[PDB]
Amino acid sequence: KPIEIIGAPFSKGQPRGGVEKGPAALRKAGLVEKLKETEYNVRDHGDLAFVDVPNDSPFQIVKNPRSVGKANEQLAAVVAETQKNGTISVVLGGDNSMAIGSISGHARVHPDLCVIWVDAHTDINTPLTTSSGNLHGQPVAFLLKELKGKFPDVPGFSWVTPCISAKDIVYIGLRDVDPGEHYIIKTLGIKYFSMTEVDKLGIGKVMEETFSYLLGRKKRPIHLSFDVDGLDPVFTPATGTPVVGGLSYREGLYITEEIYKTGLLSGLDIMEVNPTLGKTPEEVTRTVNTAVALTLSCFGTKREGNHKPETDYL
Amino acid sequence: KPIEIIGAPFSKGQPRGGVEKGPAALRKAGLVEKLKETEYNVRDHGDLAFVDVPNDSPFQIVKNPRSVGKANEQLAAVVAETQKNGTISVVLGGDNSMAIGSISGHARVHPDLCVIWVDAHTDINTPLTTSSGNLHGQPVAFLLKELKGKFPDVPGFSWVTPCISAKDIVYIGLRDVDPGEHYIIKTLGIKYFSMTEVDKLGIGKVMEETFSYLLGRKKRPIHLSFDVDGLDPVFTPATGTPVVGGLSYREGLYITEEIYKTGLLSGLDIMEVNPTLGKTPEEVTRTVNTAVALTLSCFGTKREGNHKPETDYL
Amino acid sequence: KPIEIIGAPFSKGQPRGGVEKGPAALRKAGLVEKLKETEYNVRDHGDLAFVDVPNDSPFQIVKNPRSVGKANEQLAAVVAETQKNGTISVVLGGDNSMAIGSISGHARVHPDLCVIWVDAHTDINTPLTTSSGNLHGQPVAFLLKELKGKFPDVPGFSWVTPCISAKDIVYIGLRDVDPGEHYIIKTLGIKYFSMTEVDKLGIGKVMEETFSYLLGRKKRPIHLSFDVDGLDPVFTPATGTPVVGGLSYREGLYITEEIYKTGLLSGLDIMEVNPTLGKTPEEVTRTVNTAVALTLSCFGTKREGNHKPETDYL
Ligand SMILES: [Mn+2]
Ligand SMILES: [Mn+2]
Ligand SMILES: [Mn+2]
Repeated sequence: KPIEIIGAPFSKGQPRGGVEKGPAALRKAGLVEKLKETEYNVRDHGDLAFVDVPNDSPFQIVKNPRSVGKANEQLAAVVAETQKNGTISVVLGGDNSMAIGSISGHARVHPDLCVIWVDAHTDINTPLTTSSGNLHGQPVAFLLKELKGKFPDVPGFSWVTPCISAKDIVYIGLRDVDPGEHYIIKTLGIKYFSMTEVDKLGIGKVMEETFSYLLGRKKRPIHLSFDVDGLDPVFTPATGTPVVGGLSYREGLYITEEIYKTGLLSGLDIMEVNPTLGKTPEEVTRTVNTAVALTLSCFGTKREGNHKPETDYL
Repeated sequence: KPIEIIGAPFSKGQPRGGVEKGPAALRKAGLVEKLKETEYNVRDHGDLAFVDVPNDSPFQIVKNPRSVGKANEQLAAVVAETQKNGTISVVLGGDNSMAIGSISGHARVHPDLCVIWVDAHTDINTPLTTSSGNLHGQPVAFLLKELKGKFPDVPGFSWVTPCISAKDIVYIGLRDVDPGEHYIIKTLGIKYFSMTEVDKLGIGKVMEETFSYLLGRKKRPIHLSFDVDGLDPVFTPATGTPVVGGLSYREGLYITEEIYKTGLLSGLDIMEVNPTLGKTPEEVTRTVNTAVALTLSCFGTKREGNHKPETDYL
Repeated sequence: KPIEIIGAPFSKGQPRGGVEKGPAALRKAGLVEKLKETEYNVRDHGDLAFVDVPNDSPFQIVKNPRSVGKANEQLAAVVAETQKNGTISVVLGGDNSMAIGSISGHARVHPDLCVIWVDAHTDINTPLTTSSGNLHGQPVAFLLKELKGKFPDVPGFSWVTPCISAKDIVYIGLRDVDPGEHYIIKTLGIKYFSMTEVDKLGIGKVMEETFSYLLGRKKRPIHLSFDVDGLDPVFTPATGTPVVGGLSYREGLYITEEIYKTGLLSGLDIMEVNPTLGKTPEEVTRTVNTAVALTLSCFGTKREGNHKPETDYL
């Protein structure tokens, strides 16, 4: 199956900028080139051009509503289009807000998808529960069917229609959840593996169960949304909300490695890589590089080594 | 149950000072404030005033006997008093020597308690086996019943009466044990989980077994003595005896998270945080902060998130 | 059984030097002294004197053929000699090329030995598959019977005779394998435990299976070839090819600890410690020290503590 890289240089989902430079940093680290060398066809769609909506008045507490909604609508169109053509979409964020566009668009072509959310956060706050109107913490609230009508309509999101139910999303790496968000995941009965579960079961058992839970009765498309802050700050320091005690570089690669095994990866999001937040040039280099590794792992690169079939090396 | 923070700014249990500043650093990092925000009532008893015993002649090899004995006696009184009033005591050390006072005072009210000792060391040297008279390495030797009369009487400890048996203490994180101490833990048949066992079983199984061993037949009060050096020096660098290959920040939090689960925590010691040993300001900040996290974890803070009951967030 | 330390200050197996200083650094860190304090007799054979072969023309792509061959031949003689006298050989490299000499010499006396290869690389490239003639990446290619005659004769290795079969070597910590090398280990059906397997099973299960696979039917001599780059660069930074996501200090000691348990250790190689590659003096100190720890672990030092038998400490 061919791959379609799509850049989403957007940051209105959070206060300070920097995230819009994410895709540039990743491309500059030779993401696309390195991708080409695998058993997958690669096409770089380029970066979407986002327009700043004038006089974007804060909807109550929610900030930059119309811009984020506009951007997400434009993305969902592009995503759905490539998906329609039978390609796997790889979105380079950008902040978590863009996960609305990515998942939606993906759903229009594959309504039976499942989402595996690797993040240190749940990002399931609604316009009513947000302690800050920052939309990077609400993407999942806009997608859940069970949350339809549980919060007022936000200017710019009229086009969005809840495309997934609680029984279709699995969180991995949770370690910074708000009281409201915890009430939500508990009440709705969502399957999650926070750091304590990973500690208790080991990354192996976690993946073993997320799969039997999601791909139990019927094998369906997997949409992996990967927030770089799911790994410990010692690995991915250049992000907006780093939290200590995260997943290790090894754990991060084991996850993507098992995702490739299933052969059901349909959509991938590499979000939150903010190049201006790195304390030193090395910190940024470390962050960008680890993101690249995670992506390559998703598409065949294994740590035991690779090699072309039918070719004799001896 | 209410909480009673007690400061033990003592350091005579080891050569160089710095440890007496531990409680100041912890309070200064907002320990008490952060504690207040949980489902527990918090009362800060302040710092005990320790008097330096004049002409404290070294008892053979043991150094500062009368001072440490005096201090520990005073502490045990205070601990026992608060315990008597039905509160959970949280002692802020101070060096490991203060563990005598804390556990004793705790025992007077709850003689059926069990001690879980998270440390990189056993600290079970007796006056006869100590390679240095430093009392921070002998606390457990003064509490064990099976060691009663195995060593001469030390000036200042006449008030002490062995309160626990080998069958009531579990060590976690051992990785720097003296030949003598190893002979003692082996001969006495004490249950311990050194680093190799943690590697072999995983922190999960470790906790699972410490519990069935201790809380097997009857559920009793748990006294947690936590030496900051139980975690790797990359996490808690500001301490007297850091040893490489220790418990991770995640393993450290998993332990305390399981302790809270039992709902049997009755006494807690946060020892050995030495602010002057940090190579850089950041190193100290890291050490103090991780201690705070461990304490909050003991009292309800979970990594999956929290939230008040009866409150509707939607 | 007595121990015989043998120094192999050689570096012609790779481009830049530094590796020849490894044995000096290790001795200087008190390796031999610390060894003496265990339940093993220690004899330091000193460092072999290697002669530089004049006009060593590059055999096609392979560089420094006659020198490495000469060096390895001389080493094999010394190894075999001490082995012959019933002693355990401990070689201090030096780059991985010297693994040919060590293993061969060892086999002449114990032809039924098994090789446990802890490394981040397979080092199984043949003169035909090497992307660089550097011989530190080909040691295992010269020892495998299944690769006999699969590549031309290299000047200087006429004395070598394949001494092990694919069913006798187990790799641990693989994470930087060339396509050719992966074709080779796959086609030949070699047992390996790359980082993904370590992540999936835990170091415990890894050792549990390497043993039943190797020491299944008959207990035979174990030859442990330990490349310092098998551990994460945060532990052993001074080496030629560090790779992120390696084994931890704990995992490294757990392995050596289980090796001692079997009581079948017959030969040990501590390779690749390059003192000039350390970014700071501390980085070198860290590297050197961790190697020393690994060695001591192999010979009885346990993290739970040790103590002499028949001696009463109470
Ligand atoms: Mn996040
Ligand atoms: Mn300690
Ligand atoms: Mn290597």
